[PDB]
Amino acid sequence: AKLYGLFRLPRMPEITKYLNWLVDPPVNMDEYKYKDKKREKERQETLKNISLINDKKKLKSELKKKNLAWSDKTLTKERKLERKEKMSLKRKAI
RNA sequence: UCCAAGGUGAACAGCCUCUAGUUGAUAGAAGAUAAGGGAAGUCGGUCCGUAACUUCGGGAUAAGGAUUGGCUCUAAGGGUCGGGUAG
Repeated sequence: AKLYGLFRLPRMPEITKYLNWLVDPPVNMDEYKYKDKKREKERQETLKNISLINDKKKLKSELKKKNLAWSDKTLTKERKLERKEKMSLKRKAI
């Protein structure tokens, strides 16, 4: 990454598992200008639509959750585990 | 010789009911258990607590909460248009 001049490790399975900001004072992407007129307005439009695309991805994630292998059973198991763990989280302290 | 509902049984079975048929058969009155001994007899004694898993399609392309951008060569990857200074 230092060879290529990058200042942030791209999100990869390899980076997360086998190994962020290379430049210690981080730089925000909001003030980073594309310098190309046609794509600058597209970037600003996408920035103004951050919450909408985030919610689209959230709904996609929920629908993927409900379509996984025996999802209702998984939610049931999460319910049981959460109840038991949150009961022990106070029963041990008391 | 023909037709042939459902539920439990969760082992053909048995039990109960739906549709449909019966109330026929003179009427009234008034096997089980057992203390102690133990053959002394006789011919002859499916349901409560775990964990991993686990079904169909569509998807190709390394993943699928995150900052997605993802190899080399190899047919096509919607159409079109547009290039300077001087005489």
